[PDB]
Amino acid sequence: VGPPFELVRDYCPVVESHTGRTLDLRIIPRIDRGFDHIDEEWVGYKRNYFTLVSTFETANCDLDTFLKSSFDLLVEDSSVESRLRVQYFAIKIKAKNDDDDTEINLVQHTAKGPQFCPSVCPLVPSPLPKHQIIREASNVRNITKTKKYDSTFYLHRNHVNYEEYGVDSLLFSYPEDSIQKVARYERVQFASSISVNKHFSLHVILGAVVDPDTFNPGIPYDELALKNGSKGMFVYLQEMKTPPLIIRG
Repeated sequence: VGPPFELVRDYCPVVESHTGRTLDLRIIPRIDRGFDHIDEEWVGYKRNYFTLVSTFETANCDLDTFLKSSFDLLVEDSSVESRLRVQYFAIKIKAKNDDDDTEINLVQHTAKGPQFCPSVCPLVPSPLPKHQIIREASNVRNITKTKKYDSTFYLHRNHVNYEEYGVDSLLFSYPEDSIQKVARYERVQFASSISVNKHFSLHVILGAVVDPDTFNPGIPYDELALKNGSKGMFVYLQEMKTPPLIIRG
């Protein structure tokens, strides 16, 4: 189903703040629409949308554990081993011009009115729904208000007994109550380039959002807007990509 992904790099190690154990992190991507497999190669078309869905899993940790515990980012520059408290995990989407080896812009639509840059999606570990389910959901509005899909795509913090958690539980750090279990980017396309068959590449990045008002370290990270409207950090953790995609007219 769609172009395959491969691991690019594992960046910053994440450790359960209490035990010091590394958290096993695994990005589970999948393009559910947009490319054709033409003789040992994947083909896309500039004037065609594509769907990229993804989730991540924690090999050595179940959901409940993930929500009750705390996690730190091991920041070991040269000598001192500091620690950045993770506020929440999230996935970001990106494209790349494989010929130039530089980054390309991605854009999304809805019908085709307003155009916007894809967003950073907060997530919670989870199995990636099969291609069918994804497609179905692509036609279900207000998934949250649906017994059928809700549980599969979201987690409602406001539905859990707060008494069974701790003041520093990861759960209370997430942006909002409605937390996605699967990032869903549909009607996505490569941004209109300046008047140039190119070779593009799609990437999925897993990051830890840290709020600097709790301690900058020199490590791979993107500037992010915190709900509290201030400078936040999206620190890479893992990254996967697709083989060079052939896009034509």
